[PDB]
Amino acid sequence: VAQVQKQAPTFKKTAVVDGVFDEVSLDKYKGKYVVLAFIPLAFTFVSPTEIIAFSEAAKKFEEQGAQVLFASTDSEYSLLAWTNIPRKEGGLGPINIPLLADTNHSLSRDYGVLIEEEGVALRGLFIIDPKGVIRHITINDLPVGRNVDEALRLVEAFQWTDKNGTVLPCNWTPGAATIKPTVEDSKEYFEAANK
Amino acid sequence: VAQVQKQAPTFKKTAVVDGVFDEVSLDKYKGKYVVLAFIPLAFTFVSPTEIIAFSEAAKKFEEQGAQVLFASTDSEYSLLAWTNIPRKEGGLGPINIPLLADTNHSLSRDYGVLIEEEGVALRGLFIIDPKGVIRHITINDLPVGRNVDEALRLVEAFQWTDKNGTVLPCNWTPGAATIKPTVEDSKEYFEAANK
Amino acid sequence: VAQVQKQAPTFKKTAVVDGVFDEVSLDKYKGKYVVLAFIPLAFTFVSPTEIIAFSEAAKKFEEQGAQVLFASTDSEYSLLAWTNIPRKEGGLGPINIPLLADTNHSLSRDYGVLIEEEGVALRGLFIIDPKGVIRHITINDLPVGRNVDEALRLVEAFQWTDKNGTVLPCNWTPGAATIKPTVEDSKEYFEAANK
Amino acid sequence: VAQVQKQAPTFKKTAVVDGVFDEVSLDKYKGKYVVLAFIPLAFTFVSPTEIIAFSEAAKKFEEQGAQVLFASTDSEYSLLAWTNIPRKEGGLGPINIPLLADTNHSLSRDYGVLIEEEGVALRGLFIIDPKGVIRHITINDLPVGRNVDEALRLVEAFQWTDKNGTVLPCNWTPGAATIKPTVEDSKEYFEAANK
Amino acid sequence: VAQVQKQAPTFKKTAVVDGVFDEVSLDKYKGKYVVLAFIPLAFTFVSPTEIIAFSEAAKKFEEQGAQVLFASTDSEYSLLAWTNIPRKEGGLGPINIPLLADTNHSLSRDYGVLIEEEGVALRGLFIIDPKGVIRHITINDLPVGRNVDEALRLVEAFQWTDKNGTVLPCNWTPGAATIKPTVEDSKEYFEAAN
Amino acid sequence: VAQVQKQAPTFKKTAVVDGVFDEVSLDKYKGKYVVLAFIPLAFTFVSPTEIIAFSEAAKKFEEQGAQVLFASTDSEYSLLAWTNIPRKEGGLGPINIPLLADTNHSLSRDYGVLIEEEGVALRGLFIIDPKGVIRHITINDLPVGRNVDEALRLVEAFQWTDKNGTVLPCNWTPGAATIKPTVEDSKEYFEAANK
Amino acid sequence: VAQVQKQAPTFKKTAVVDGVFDEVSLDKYKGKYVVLAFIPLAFTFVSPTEIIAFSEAAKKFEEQGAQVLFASTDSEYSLLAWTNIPRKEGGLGPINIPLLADTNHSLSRDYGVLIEEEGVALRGLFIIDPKGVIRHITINDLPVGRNVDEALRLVEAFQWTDKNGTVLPCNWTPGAATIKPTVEDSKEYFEAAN
Amino acid sequence: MVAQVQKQAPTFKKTAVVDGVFDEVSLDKYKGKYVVLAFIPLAFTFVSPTEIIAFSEAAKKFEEQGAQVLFASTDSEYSLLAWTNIPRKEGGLGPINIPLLADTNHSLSRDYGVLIEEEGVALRGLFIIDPKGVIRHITINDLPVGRNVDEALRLVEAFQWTDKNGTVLPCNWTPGAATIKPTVEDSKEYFEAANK
Amino acid sequence: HMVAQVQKQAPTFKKTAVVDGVFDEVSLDKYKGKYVVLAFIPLAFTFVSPTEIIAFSEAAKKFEEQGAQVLFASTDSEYSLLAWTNIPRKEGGLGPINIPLLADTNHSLSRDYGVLIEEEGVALRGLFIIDPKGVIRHITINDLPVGRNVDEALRLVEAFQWTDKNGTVLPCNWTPGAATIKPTVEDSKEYFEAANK
Amino acid sequence: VAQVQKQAPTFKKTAVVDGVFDEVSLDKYKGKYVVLAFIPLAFTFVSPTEIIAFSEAAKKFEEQGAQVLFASTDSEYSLLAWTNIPRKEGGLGPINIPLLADTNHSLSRDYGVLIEEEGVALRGLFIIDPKGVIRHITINDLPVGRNVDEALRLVEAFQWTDKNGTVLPCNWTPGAATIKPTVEDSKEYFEAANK
Repeated sequence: VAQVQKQAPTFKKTAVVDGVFDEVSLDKYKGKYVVLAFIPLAFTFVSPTEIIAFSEAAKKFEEQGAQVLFASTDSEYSLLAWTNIPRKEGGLGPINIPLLADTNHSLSRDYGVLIEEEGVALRGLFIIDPKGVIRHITINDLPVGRNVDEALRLVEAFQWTDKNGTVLPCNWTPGAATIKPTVEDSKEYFEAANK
Repeated sequence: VAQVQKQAPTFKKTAVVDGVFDEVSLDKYKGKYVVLAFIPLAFTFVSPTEIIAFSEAAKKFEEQGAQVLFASTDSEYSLLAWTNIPRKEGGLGPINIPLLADTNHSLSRDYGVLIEEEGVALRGLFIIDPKGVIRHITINDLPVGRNVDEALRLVEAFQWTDKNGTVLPCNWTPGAATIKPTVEDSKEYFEAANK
Repeated sequence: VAQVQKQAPTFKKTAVVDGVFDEVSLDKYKGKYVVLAFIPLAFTFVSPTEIIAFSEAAKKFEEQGAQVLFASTDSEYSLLAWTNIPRKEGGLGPINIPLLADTNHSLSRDYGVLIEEEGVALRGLFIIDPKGVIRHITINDLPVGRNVDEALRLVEAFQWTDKNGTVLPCNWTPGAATIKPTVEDSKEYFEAANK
Repeated sequence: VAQVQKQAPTFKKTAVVDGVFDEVSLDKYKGKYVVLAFIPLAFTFVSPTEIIAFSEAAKKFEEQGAQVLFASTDSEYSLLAWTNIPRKEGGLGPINIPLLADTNHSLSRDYGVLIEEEGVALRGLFIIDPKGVIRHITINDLPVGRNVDEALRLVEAFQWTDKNGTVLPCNWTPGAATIKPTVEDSKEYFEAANK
Repeated sequence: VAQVQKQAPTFKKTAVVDGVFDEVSLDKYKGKYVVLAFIPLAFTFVSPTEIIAFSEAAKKFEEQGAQVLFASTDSEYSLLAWTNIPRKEGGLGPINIPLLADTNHSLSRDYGVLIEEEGVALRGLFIIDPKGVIRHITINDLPVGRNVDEALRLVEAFQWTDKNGTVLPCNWTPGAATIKPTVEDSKEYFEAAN
Repeated sequence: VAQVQKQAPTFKKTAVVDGVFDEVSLDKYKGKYVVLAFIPLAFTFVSPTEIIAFSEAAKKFEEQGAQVLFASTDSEYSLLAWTNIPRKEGGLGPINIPLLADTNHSLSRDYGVLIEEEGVALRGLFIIDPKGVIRHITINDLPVGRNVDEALRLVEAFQWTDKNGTVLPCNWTPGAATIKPTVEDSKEYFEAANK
Repeated sequence: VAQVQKQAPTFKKTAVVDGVFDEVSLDKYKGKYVVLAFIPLAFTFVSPTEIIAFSEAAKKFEEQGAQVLFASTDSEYSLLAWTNIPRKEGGLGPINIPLLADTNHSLSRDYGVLIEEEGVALRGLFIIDPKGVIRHITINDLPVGRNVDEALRLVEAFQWTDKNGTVLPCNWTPGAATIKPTVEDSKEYFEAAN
Repeated sequence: MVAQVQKQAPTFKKTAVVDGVFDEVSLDKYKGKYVVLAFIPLAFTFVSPTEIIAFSEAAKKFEEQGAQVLFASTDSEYSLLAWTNIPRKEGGLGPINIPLLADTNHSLSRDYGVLIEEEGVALRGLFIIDPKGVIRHITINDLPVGRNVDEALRLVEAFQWTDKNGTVLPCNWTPGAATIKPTVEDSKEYFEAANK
Repeated sequence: HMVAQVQKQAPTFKKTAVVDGVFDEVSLDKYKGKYVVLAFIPLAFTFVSPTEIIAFSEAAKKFEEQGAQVLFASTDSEYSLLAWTNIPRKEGGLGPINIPLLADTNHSLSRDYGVLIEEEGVALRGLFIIDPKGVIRHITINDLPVGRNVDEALRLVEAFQWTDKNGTVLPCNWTPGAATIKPTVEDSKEYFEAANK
Repeated sequence: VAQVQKQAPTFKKTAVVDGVFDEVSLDKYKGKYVVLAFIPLAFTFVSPTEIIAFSEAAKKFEEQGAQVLFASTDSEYSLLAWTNIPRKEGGLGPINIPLLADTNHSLSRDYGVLIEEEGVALRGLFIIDPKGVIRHITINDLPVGRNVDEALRLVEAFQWTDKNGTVLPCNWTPGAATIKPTVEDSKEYFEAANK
């Protein structure tokens, strides 16, 4: 499966990019950070809200050197169709993020988010670094959408730790106190953090 | 093998509770959500902040029907000793959440967060409901603290969905619009939200 | 796998039936012939032309003790969506036949029509008798549609055969000749057919 | 283990080609679509209507660059013997199409049409293209014969789609409306087909 | 598979009996020795001569309490069809002995005579006793037909030793010298034969 | 084991060959037909008669190009000392046939005539052509002896076919009607054979 | 296979006993020591001497409560035959010890004396308890007969052992000094033997 | 598996007491000689002393027949040595003329097939092994009965004869007694001569 | 398969032993209610082993007083052991001895206690302290050329006796009368505040 | 595992060496005898007393050419933290011996002193020679500390036998008598040791 600290399972999927079919793979986005977010089913409820909120935030992630991909078990024909139904009617409308079509279930299987019985993916989201390792997993059960901002926090967070060697405290958003993870230089932080 | 919508690997761990040793285990919190967050290692850096920020926020979880257990591969003795070290010097000082000693690693193993070669757990956090099913999994690679508000949010979220049978869109917080997951009742939300 | 002369893999699948979801299964059509027809993809090209044709034909299968089921690897949400598109735009309109979501592949797999690497069923068509026995299989490669009248013809051929224990020459259509299948009795037919 | 989209099983069988024995293999009809049609038994009842029917249509099939091959698990001599009986009395008389002796059941086994229990092949028909890919399988249970016209229709179909790259709607015969298999271009078909 | 002194593989087989499909087992001829004879295939060359020969001798085998049975892997239709062609034409004409269709090859396999790759039996003849036990086996390659008389001899030979409990010299025929199979009594035979 | 049209199992066996011991193998007669004949036991009853019969017949076999060989599980010494015993007393007297000691049971076992529970070979007789190929098997249960004539027939029988590529009818002796194994030329036989 | 201190592999083997056939079996001599002795071949050279030497001593074993059996992969027939040949020739003429026909090789196999490749029995000999327990094994390569006297000695030794529960020194024979097998009692022996 | 006649005797390298001194012993220490390898159950017991002492008395006689007697038990070299250091009057061995092979780790005994596993001692197994390293004779006596020096001797001389002369020994053959020309024809020379 | 391990039941045996100049069967059972100090030596008739056996035999009364039985075991037969016994110490003999000698002729003791050099068929200098519940509380394994320590074995017996009885926990180097620790975080501090000025 | 007179399982483990972390391995002390002593837990009771004891003895272990290494299953951070706690308060204070962190349990597992169920090591201590061979193992159950003077006793002892090929009686200390391990020479010792 996909595991934090391990290489992200490799894939080439047909995807709806800018309203046309184009193959996508981690390579397509060297060496951006990749946010691969699975939804269970096109034409449903929680899912569109997520696709939308990430799409609306597509640029915020580009700013962070991140490319967010959405993955579904539906076909590209189904994903596409969904972008052709406007958002007022639960459609996705126009979308700035790729909808990857995981019709053969390999993505959802490899990413350990396939509910075999149902043949759909859990609300798994995966943050993958330019070295293609998985730095974060979020998996949600079906009824509750993930957090666009958390997703972003984490892209930012991991990008920081990658650039600075510094380690990031719980809730750190960029600008908050970061730690130096030696026993010595980490006093800087704890001394400063606790009045 | 701790996986969303399966039953949380069950357990019984010696833990540090209000400063003394105590057996902890899912059913010790019969009826409540539990937020089980592993941290790599006591006496480190991100981990204190996690424990603290979650300890400081204990009441808030407790107000949402959630109990929060933290966990490491350290013995309860190490953990207890960390508790006896002031936060100004990277200890935890007094805290309000149980610190489970996963000294034999079952807990980390069973939760799929154990870094075998390191013998510590990734920053895994699992929101386990009353019927004991895992409902959310966050796994952050080592260098990035997780985020208390999101753990809380998710708790509230699953609590909402468990209760109202309604589903909760991306970025939901109390009072944000919810959706009735049926083709014809969900239209309410979509018209209303225009997305 | 699904096999002629052998019992048809039973299923219980969720289906768009008359614009709402419904579980269909073989036994739901007690005493009826079911013709089960798989399709590669919703929102594509020959598939709808097949669904439409068979849907339009339904009554002619009704009069023949048969019930048509289409199935595909698509979710019932897609299928349903599909249904809500005008045929002019590649949709199926309203539709007189159930569409089985086989969103976990079980049905395509069990019927031996699943294309592993793709996740879609070949154009498989199974005529299953009221005894649950697969009396005929048709499988087309993807780019070529099936033949309503021949599905129909075959059902008739089997209804006829089951009821009369005569055997049906190449190309029989109701009212065409017929061979009582014994060395002594077939002469009857072979002598009328030649000279 | 003969599946649509895969390499029809190779074989080399003694056959009756024009009153004499002769090896035949897929390969003897390089370039031709082959339609390999199994019957259960020589000397029976619907079996000889299928051979006879296809034998009249040989010229028609030849004209579509198809070679028609019939197979059963009778010995070459039994098939030849069958050829030497006038059709008036259950016979085949002279025929135009080869009759493959599958005396050892390797063909019938290999094509998934052999009733192990009975040593006779089901009424399987395989349309194999010049690439040796199986394009369509018809399997009929014993008591109903196939349709010569549909073997033609589908030869003509797969030939068409190979040459033209347009996919073929349900019931398509040559001259019928085709579809250009892309989202944007299939609208051509859908607008015209739904006046 | 079938070995001498072991139980004969039992079977139920559609067969052409009296020109009409009958179901045929060893049971069918309880108490009868049976001569089960496998031929490669219908509409060929040695084979008709064999079944014809046997058909001809049927009553001679009946007289020795033996049922003759033929089997090939050809279907019953094919076998029946074979009976419909005159013998001058390589057909069988009427025959007095049943024709087991081993279309699924079980018989031929079970009996150790199936050429797996050809789907056809070697020329295997088997003499099976009432108790069910294979007592003789002949397997002829395809190119050479068997020996009716020889099968008769053997049926007669065991039909004897079954009842007279004595023992049949090489080339024995009804009325030739037998051997009392003990060290004491055999000396009779050996002395008289030399 | 050993089977008709499979190679004969090779061997070197010590044997009595005109009184002295001799190492005897299949290739000791390269180009000749071999008639391996298995008797149960030395100093028994049927078994000497067979040997004695085949001994006087050795002349005939040499003529039709055959080496006749006899074998038992009995030792070189038991066999040798069986031939020191005059035929008047259950012995063999001097003989022309090699007597093959299969003390270790490998001949009998390899030839499928070893009755394991008893350590004795059944009345097995294999005819092997010069290409090392079992042409004929006769296996006789113990109480009845074989047929020197029939052994001879079957040698003359196979020598012919080997030589003339014609196939011998039931009961064929030399200069009896023979057969051209073709659907055409075989008719010259069936005509001459029936009226 | 067979091992000292372990139960003797049992058997039912047809034998030549007083010139006729009988079944022989360890418990047929219940209460007797059984010296079972294997010889590679009938109509060879060392085997008869061993058989004769042992037959001639049959009486001597009888007196020590031991039954002597011989065996071989030859049939009861080859044996019987070998029995009908003057020793002059030889042997074995008439003998007083059963000859066991290990025609199927089971005995030899079980007793570990069977030369698989030959397959005859090595000159194994086994002295067996009235309790069915192997107490002695000698095995000789094919070219050297055994030693009847030694066999007798051994039978007597273990008859004594069993009876008395003292232990027998090297070369012991009936009458020879014996050992009491405890640290303290054995002194009297060693002291006396030097 | 184990030692069998006609089959090559399992090699061994074992520390042993030779002339009251530790030395390594192996079959090919006596390259050329027949080796008579004899197992005993236990140092300091009752039958064993005798057997060892016996073969040790007659060690020269075995040397004289191209043979080196070996004794082996599962005792250590120190037990065996210590045994040679208790006078025979008291239940001891030594001094002795034969080597005593310490099978401390049981490999010799289990290889020769004579180890009572539950007991960790060897059965009175004695092996006759030719200069080609082949087992020619096996004797296994249960514990309570000692073996026969003379029989061991006899059998050694028997196999020296046939190794050399190609003839075969009858039952009871002692050097000087009648051999047999091992052939159906030259055989009868012996059978006739042996009989009335 | 699985050897003796501290905090597991010492593998049971029943072994012929030399007990007071005569042969006797010995098991853990024979010592119901006693700590057993089971100690293996490689070989009767050697150099370090007798020193250890004599050392421990001299000390048996001191072990008996601590509620311990000492056993020795080797891979030698009971006949060599007894025979070793019957030799004076003056010449590397064991002399009369107060602790049983266990004959592990068939090696199961050695095997089960995982102290058996298989290539060699002798046991290592393994000493096992077994409590009355039958639990191995201590293992010492010395390589062959160094002998062990009666005092230590005795000390350890006393340590475990102490522990079982008192529920306190024993510092490095503790002998009866030395400071103990009560094994709780708050109560341990008693011991730590005292042992450090 | 790790057995006497076999090679000590090798390791590379992080260790607290004088306040800072360091990689420790056997071959870091090429030449020295290694006393590798496992403890069960940092922050407990017997364990410090042993480390503290061996720490004070450090120099006399080096004087005998040995290096003492302590190891537990705690992290480098626990160990060090313990080093920061004054000995008065249950801590370890400044120390002279390395503290190996066996967080992945491999060392413990390898030396066979890991109580799996607990994830802590028994008080195993190993004396490993400059050749890497374990010469002595002591394993104490948890409730009872080890003897520092005995550890030294035994470095010395082997340091002695290694150097001198003499052999050391029970309770040997430096300067006590020594046995020459040969039947003849040992007589000296025994003669000198008994009346």
